[PDB]
Amino acid sequence: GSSGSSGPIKMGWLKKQRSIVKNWQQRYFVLRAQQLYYYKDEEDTKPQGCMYLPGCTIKEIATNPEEAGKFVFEIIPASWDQNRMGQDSYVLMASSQAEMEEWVKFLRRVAGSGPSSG
Repeated sequence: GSSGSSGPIKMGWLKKQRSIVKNWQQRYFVLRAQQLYYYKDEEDTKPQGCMYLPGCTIKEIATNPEEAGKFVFEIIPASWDQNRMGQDSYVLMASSQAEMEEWVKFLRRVAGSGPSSG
């Protein structure tokens, strides 16, 4: 359809895993059109990271093996094999499930829509 102006679809503070650290960074994630963005705060007007929904892979990651009931999921961008430099998925984690379910839902949803007439 058409998507000129209106705003995002889903927004919330999500925890994104650092680059090469076992820490989580609580940032403000926003879902606008067919692209996932995330800002440090809800003040700035410039998106940090941008992930193409229409070409990503939402994989539900599980914490410990023993532990049960975890809402963790990482987003894998398109083209990832011949990159022996720097290209790690987007390890995102939500506080509550209902939250992770929605995010993923939307994320996966939009991601669903792609170049395929069937």
